[PDB]
Amino acid sequence: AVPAPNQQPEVFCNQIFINNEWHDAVSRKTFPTVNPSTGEVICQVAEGDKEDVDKAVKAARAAFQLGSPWRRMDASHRGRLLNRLADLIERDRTYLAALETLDNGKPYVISYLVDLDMVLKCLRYYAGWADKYHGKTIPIDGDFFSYTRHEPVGVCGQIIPWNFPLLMQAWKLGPALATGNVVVMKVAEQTPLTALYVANLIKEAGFPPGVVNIVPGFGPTAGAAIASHEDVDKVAFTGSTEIGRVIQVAAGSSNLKRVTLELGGKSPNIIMSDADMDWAVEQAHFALFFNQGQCCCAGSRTFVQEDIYDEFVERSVARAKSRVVGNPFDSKTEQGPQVDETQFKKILGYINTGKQEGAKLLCGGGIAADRGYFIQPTVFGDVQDGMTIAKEEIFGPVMQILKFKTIEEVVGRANNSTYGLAAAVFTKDLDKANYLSQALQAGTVWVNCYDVFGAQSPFGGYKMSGSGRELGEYGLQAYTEVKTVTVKVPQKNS
Amino acid sequence: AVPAPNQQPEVFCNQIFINNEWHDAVSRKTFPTVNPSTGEVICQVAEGDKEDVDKAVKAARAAFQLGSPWRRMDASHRGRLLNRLADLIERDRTYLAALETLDNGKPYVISYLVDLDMVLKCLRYYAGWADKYHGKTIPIDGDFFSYTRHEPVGVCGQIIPWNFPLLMQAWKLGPALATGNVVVMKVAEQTPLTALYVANLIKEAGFPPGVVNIVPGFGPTAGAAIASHEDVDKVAFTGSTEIGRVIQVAAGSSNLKRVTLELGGKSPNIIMSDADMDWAVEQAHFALFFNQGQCCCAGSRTFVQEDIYDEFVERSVARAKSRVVGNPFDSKTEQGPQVDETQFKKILGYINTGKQEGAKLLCGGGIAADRGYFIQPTVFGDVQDGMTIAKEEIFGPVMQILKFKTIEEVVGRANNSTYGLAAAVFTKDLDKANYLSQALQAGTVWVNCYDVFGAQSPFGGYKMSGSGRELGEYGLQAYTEVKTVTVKVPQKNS
Amino acid sequence: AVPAPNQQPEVFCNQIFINNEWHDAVSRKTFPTVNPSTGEVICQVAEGDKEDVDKAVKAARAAFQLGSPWRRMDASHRGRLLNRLADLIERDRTYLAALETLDNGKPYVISYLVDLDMVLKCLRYYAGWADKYHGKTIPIDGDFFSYTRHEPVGVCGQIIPWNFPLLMQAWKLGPALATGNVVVMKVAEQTPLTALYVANLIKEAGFPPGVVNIVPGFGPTAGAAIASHEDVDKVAFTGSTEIGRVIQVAAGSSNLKRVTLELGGKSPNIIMSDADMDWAVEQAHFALFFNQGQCCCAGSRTFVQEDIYDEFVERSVARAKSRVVGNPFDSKTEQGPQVDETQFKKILGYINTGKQEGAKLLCGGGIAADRGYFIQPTVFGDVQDGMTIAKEEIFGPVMQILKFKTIEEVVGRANNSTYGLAAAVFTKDLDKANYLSQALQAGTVWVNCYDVFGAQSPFGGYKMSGSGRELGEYGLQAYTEVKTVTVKVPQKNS
Amino acid sequence: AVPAPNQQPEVFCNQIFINNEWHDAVSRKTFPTVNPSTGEVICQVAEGDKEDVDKAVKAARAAFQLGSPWRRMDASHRGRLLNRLADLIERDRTYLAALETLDNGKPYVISYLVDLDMVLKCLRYYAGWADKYHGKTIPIDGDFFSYTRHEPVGVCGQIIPWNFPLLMQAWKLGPALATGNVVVMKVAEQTPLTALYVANLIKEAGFPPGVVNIVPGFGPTAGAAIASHEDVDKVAFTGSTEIGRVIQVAAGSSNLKRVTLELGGKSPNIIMSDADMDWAVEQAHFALFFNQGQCCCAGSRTFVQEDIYDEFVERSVARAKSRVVGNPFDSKTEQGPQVDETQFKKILGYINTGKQEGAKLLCGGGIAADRGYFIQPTVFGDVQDGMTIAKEEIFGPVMQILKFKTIEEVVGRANNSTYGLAAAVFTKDLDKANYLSQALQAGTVWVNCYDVFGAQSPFGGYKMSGSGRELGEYGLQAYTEVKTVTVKVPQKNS
Ligand code: NA
Ligand code: NA
Ligand code: NA
Repeated sequence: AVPAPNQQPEVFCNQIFINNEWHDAVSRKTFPTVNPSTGEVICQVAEGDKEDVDKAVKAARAAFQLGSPWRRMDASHRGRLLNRLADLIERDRTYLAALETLDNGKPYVISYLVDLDMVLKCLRYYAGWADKYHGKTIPIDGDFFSYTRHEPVGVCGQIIPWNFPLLMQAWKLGPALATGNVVVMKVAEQTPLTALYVANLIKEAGFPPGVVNIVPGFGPTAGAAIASHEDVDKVAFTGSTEIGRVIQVAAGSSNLKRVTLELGGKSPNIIMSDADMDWAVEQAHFALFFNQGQCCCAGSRTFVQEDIYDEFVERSVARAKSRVVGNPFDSKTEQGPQVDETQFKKILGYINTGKQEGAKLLCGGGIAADRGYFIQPTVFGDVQDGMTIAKEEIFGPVMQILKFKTIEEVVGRANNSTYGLAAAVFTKDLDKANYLSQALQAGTVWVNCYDVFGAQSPFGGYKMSGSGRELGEYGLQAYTEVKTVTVKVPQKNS
Repeated sequence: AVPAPNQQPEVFCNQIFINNEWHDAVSRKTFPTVNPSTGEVICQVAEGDKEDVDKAVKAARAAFQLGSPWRRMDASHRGRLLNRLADLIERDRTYLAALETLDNGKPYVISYLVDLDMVLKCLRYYAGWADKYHGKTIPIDGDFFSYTRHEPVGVCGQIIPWNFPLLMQAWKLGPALATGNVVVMKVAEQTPLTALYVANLIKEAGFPPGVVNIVPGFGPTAGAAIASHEDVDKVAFTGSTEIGRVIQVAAGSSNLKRVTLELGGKSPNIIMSDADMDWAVEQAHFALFFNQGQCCCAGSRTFVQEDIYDEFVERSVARAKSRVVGNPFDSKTEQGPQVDETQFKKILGYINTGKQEGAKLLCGGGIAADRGYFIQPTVFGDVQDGMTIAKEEIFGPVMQILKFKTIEEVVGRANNSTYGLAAAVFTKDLDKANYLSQALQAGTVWVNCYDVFGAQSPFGGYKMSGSGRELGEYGLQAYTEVKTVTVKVPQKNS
Repeated sequence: AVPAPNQQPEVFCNQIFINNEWHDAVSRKTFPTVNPSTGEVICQVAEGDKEDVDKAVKAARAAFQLGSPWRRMDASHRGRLLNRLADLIERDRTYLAALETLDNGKPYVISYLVDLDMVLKCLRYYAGWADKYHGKTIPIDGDFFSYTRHEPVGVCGQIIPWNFPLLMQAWKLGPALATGNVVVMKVAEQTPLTALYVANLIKEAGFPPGVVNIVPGFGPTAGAAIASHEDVDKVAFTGSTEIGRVIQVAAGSSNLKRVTLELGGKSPNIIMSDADMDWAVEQAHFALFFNQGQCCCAGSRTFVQEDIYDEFVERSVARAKSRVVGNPFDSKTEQGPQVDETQFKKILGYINTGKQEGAKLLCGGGIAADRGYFIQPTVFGDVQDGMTIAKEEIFGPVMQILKFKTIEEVVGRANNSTYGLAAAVFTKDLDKANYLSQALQAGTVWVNCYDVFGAQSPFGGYKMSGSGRELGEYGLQAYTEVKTVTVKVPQKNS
Repeated sequence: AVPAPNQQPEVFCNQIFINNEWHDAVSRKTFPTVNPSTGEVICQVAEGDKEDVDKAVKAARAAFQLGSPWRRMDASHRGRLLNRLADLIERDRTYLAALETLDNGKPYVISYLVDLDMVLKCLRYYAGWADKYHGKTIPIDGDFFSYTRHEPVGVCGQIIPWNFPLLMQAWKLGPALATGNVVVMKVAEQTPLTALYVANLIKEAGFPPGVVNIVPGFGPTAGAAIASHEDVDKVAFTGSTEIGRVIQVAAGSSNLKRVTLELGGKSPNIIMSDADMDWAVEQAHFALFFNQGQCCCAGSRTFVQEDIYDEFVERSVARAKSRVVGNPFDSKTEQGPQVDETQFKKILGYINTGKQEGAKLLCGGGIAADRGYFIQPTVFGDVQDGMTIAKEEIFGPVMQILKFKTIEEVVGRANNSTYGLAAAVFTKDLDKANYLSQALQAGTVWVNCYDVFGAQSPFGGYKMSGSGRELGEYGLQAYTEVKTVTVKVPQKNS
């Protein structure tokens, strides 16, 4: 069941959120957000900058003072508030899914059944951690009692991208709030609207003022101001590898804030000759084309063993040609537009690059519609490792298929990347599966599946794909500051 | 390489060990221990009874008093003492290997390369845990600081069997001493000698008196005295399922001491049609015949898929016929005698029942020598689930081969047992391996291997094969008593 | 802040609950449950016996079959169901609190603000554990991949007492359900009604049939049938130390089911001369008198340092003389009746013994009303260690005050008990608090507080006060069966 | 007992250590290391630069290749190698203690009994972790088996300071080697010799070539080359806050390597009026003066409650005047020289600054010898928060005493610092201890003690004092890269 969408949802929230209230930018500036299916302006949104970030950081710091409501609140009650926020997002699920589709472009059926479902599951998962992330009592040498407190890291700056706007918001707020931190969040200028509506729900859930503050605006202004802020304790950034470097340098040049990064990839999807062909073709299609190709972990190097290459490619081209591109509010649509004009042009540039460098264009390759930013599902065959389209993240509906012979060969080729976000293996053989999952240098390895995210299992990069992990128990580590307390006692005994 | 044995090692320790000193039994009684290869008496051993156990418990209780050297010792220093014990065992490795073979019957090459290596690894593993099994600091509601102390459970009665005398001693002492407990250990009357020599090494290593006390004697006397003792806090028993019942009843009927049990099995070893045949045949042979068949977790129901049954049986019979039975000090010997007359007779009884009930005797079936408790490697084919030899633990060199058709069928048959210690699956297929390891109701499931013990991984029974786990971090749980301390504080903050 | 009670709440559920349906007993027998405030029968309740337990166990076993809805359910969804159950209990809170008071006797204000609050908090806490109790991946020696699965123990028999009927139900259901077990629960004949209403809510919440079955009935019949059942995998019993023995013997005598026990106490509450006097007096009052004295962990030996003894006693008597005993539906009432006539007589017997043995009766000592089971708050002074009232659990409103001189003396006297459920220390001094919390042989030590329970912190006995722990992460341990899977791999690498 | 030192120990190792071999610098340059007790050159040491770092990184990367001896080694065997290294250090303890004193200046008795004891304890502690840092099996939604592998982060650059040369080496090597990483270590130019001798012992112990590589040289050359290297996966730096910034920027500007930092402090030691005076005076002296004042966590703001100020100061000055400064090989010597002329001058600079800004010079204040870098124990009274000597890390034998009135005052003044490495509280009151340990913003809070390091408890800074933790289980986190493996299965069951 998917409820019929409101195809022109009303916008209620379009300002800066600080201390549970809505503010214009100090400059009074606004910027337009565009509906990528039509190329039309949806509305204007407050354009936050350094001075607005400063206000937000001050508010968050005040909310974090010893003795404040948020610091004194029982950990279990932090869990109750996360569960209440999830209930309110569920109340407003049909609205939020439609607004997500309007601002981002992804199909409404997918916003509804996938993104919003995952948001609810992420928040509810982290609600349960709030009162369970224990410190330790430690049997130190000597006449002492030693223990650790797991305290919050403090004021957390969180910068999120446009590809999964609500889900990325949840992946950040869940662990940070479960562990009693306070947040200054910068949302993507391409997709600010759904995160701002969720701020209304944060207020309605009962979170104290200043615990979550959201500043819409641009990267070099608002994002940079968070990264360089002298009173932000920790930054978590999801976005390009290039900007990740900018964030880590900003941290080191300012106050030595702690940093985690979730960046791009060029993830390999390895199809052994003993794979289930029908399932491997469908899953390789999903692995690449999911979310208009705008997935950090997209399976954008599809390695296929030579004895099954021709058949796999024939089936993959047929499936790409059948993929329905169109109005994301139409239930038949499998692929909406790309998020914006900038991305649209970049993907057209990468398609031309693949043609220029001699990849075999097997289908697509062009613009799919007049209005908006729609690109045909595009498949390149006989891709070679030295090709730019085999090295660089394209972030669009452009599939690369490579041929290989041996399992030893494919490990080396899959690992010969400065990225390392994810990888997958399709095989029926126990030993091939264990060989490859061990050898692949990637933060997640899927076996006979792809893009299986669970709030319970961590996700993040090796190499230039990131540092730190999100989701799972691991997602709490970056949000905790550990204090050892070591007390002299009269006589220690076991 | 294996250093040459002394085939007639001198015995230095044959008394009751209490407070790091050697005692005759109060009664002055002694019992003989016999070399099963010859049937001849090795020496007399002090025959401990209730009054000797009471002496040992009082010594243990004194060593456990708050403020004692053992209670005040740094946890890291307990680790140092376990490491020193291991080094002394390593120094005396050839002696202990030869003594183990003399008293138990197992081949000297195996005592040396397997049993003594596993002992060293177990003690060294647990030495590492001594100062790492942390309690918790807990974010309880209200204005409180709450934490747990992991304290020792106290005076631990440990009753160990004769099949792996040194290794079982180490599996019990490692976790108990790492966590700061004190021990009263009852060793098997068939194989008391190696454990008593290790007590001498415990003294040499510098453990405080009373921390380990060892009482040789019989079960209905010394074992029962431990199980019913009013000042023993915890009992751990490895032995038959039948005597396990006696232990749990004695705990309930005395002081509600905590109980863990490692009991018998009738473990299924499932060979799918896609298994590597050479490896599956060799591993199924090992699985059944290891240690003269005297292993809790022996793979004593070998289920073989019907398409490979005839070949598997032919190869298995050839391998059993080649198995060399002989003097356990001869380097060529694969199989020594059974441990004693009682076992010898029980096994010959089971072989008779297998013949009577219409299982197909394919090789062996009788005594293997005119002196010593030696039994021919015996294989029965066409075994059916209702046969005595398919249901009861035989604990000797008697293999059962059963035919099956489907994966669903074999799960039901494998699980239709009141035992659940171990199981194994041989297959190349990822999904079959995952299906079966999930579905089998056993404490350990091996995939494409058997009898792979590691000090790092827990072991123990489902159903009537026992309760609790030994080895790994889990092996510490039963040796810990948890104390919560909850302290009023002026104002709790995150 | 308390809604007015319905003082004559209607009873909707009074039968056996199996497969989400209501059943008469096979015998068609019923038993009365009485309102202890009046001595009058509230209603009849189905009298479950062995045959009813057998129906319940079969239903639970079917629900636990591999591939069943409950076995296949996502762990996170078990959490959702526990949260839904909590929401339903919250919807029905005013009703449940009144029904609890009617059947048990405790003041409605306390049923509402304490028992129901704790129930909600326990279930919501364990909802969060459902998808977080991870097994391990383990770096075993050799070319292997080794891991553990945390599986459910299976069919869990749960026997709960009458003192906190709803809370004890929650303490048992929360961890068992979080970990995917199925339950056969026997509730106390004195207080069956609220647990049966909760069963209706379990159905309403969506739990699959057979996952929770409740058999009301007597101990020697229904409870013994559970303890001895050949297809119950685990039993958890809360009640007297005497019946705890019977349970452990039944487990040993039947199928070696796993056992945990929460039993009685005679917990010491130690007041040092440097304690805050007013806080100590009020907390010592609470420690003993809470819940009509019907608390496992009641502070029933109040040790008071000699320098403050007279003042402490004078203040303690003033408070006992002014504690209001009355209709539990009246908001002024601090103390309701005892649960039944048996307990009423037993407590009066203990008061008689206290006087005969030479303790100083300082107030109370007799019946408090002409109908219902009301006893005057009673304080004995100059109590000595060897007196019956200093040794045996009274379980009523009878306070023992003992004088001591030194901290070393009081440790020894406090620990000279076969009980060890809880203890407390009142002092301003850091070293005295740490000295005593370490030295006291009790499962919970409170410092400057008493009866502080939190779902996050474990609770249970040393010595003959029980084995195992409830609440916290520890509360999951007894509901988990650990399986090791060890898989041959081509080549293990770090 | 302390063995007689060789007061002029010979030097055997003074080159670059790569692949278990000794190399001159590619440039053939050497630099002098000086004995700070005399100002004289001990020997020349190879002057490693970028080319030498590149050689060491390539060696480490090769040793880390899948299938290498170090990658394939059992985790338990990594533990055995750490234990062997510890045994070799213990063999050579008298030598290494004297060499440490020669090159660093600290008293031989302290090198022997404190530094070397702690080195052995750190290595032995981490040996025990090698096979115990488990990944997880995770109950993800859907028909999947999901688990994590804890893999090594890879090639680890480790840059260590001169204050505790051997102990800082052990703090770095223990966790890195326990978890399977490989190391390129840069040692301080002031104190390279003991670390290079330990490299000989690493070879002797049997670590594969390339697993530990050590490059002596300068910071702007060798250190920077490590921080900026494109194939170093992780850097750990201990040193000044200033250079920490440099390291973090290099990581961001190069390859996004993971960073941890242990930086300086200005740690507050708070003496409440109810402290034990004699203990507080002795411990405040140790807190400041230990190791010639050259300790990251030195108690360099001694806050003393006004009611005990005059007495505490009188006793502190008497203790400082009694402190014996001299030849660190003489058994009576409590304080040796400062490490080098640069530090000697900088500390004298701060003393002058203190006198000029109006702190009261109570004793000391100048040079203590005319040869070698010896400074008188110096105590300033009536210090105020805004003074340079109250704000900047002096890293010498210069004590600051500040007066305060209230507990809220002292918390706020202690926390008004951009440092937060450590703090201490001296009080007999339970509530004051708990109030302060919670409220102080520091990575370690000691109560009634100071400088209590245990390999079991983590250490690290808040704020500008660092990020990440060393020691304990926490010290392994920065050395682990987490991989999630998520496998499709036929039917997931609990
Ligand atoms: Na948009
Ligand atoms: Na024998
Ligand atoms: Na030097």
